Amino acid sequence: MSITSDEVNFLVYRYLQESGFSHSAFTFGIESHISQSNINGTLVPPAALISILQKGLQYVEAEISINE
Amino acid sequence: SITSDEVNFLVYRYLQESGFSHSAFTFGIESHISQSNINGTLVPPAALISILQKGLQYVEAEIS
Amino acid sequence: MSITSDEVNFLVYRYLQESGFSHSAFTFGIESHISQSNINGTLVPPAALISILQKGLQYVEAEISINE
Amino acid sequence: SITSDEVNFLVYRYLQESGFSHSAFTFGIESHISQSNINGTLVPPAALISILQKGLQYVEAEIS
Repeated sequence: MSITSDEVNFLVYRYLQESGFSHSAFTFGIESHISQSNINGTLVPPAALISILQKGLQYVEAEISINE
Repeated sequence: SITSDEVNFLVYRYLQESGFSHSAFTFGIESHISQSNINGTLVPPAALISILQKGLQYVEAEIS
Repeated sequence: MSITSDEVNFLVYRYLQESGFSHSAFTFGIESHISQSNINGTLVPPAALISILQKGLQYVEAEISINE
Repeated sequence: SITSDEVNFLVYRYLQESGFSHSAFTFGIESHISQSNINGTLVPPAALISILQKGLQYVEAEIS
C-alpha cells in the first residue's frame, strides 16, 4: 500500500493544525507546497497521523508476538 | 499507545531529514522539542515514514 | 542618538505584531532572542517603526531642501 | 509619506542582511513580498537602519 511524499506531508500538516501548532502549520504549508498537493482535505479524518502511527506500532507488536 | 512528545519528535526528525529547514526550526520551538525526554539515538532515520508504512499495511488488513 | 540592535529588533517585532504578521512575529521573536531584550514594551507606542521611518524620510528631505 | 510595501521591503531586506534566515523566509511569504512593485537595486544595504538613524536625529531635534 505504497505511500507518497504528498500524503505524509498532508498528514503532518493536518497534525500541526489540529495540535494548535499554528506557526509550524503555516511554515510547513509553504515549504511542503501543500497548496500544490492533489489531496482532498475534507476526506481526511482528524488525528489521522496519530491513528496510522498507533496502528503502525500495533502492527509491529503483532509481528514480534507471533514469533515471540 | 503513542504520546504527544513521541509523535512530535517523529515529525520533528522527519522535518529535519526532509530538508524543511524553516519548518524544523519553527516546530522545534513551538513543540518545545526539548524540554522533552526522548533520546535521538534510539530513533532511526525515516522512522516517521516507516511507522506510517506499517500503519497502512494494518489498514489494508482491516478492509480485507 | 546611537541606536542598538535590540532596539531596531523591538521596533520590527512590534511592527510585525501590529500589522498582523502573526507567523513572522513568532519566528522573529525567537531568532532575535526578543525575550532577552532589555526594553520595556509597554512604553513603546504603536506604529513606532512606521513613525520613526516617516521622520527619517522627512529629515532627509530637509537636508536636501536647504541645499536645493 | 511611506507605504506598507515600502516599509515591508525595508524590514525584509534587514531580515536577510541580519541573517534571520527563518524570519526572512516566513516574512517573504506572509508579506507577499512579491507581488509588490519595489526594485531591490535602488534600496541599499542597512537602509532600514539608516532611515531609522535619521529618524532619531529628528526626534532629538523635536525635544530640543
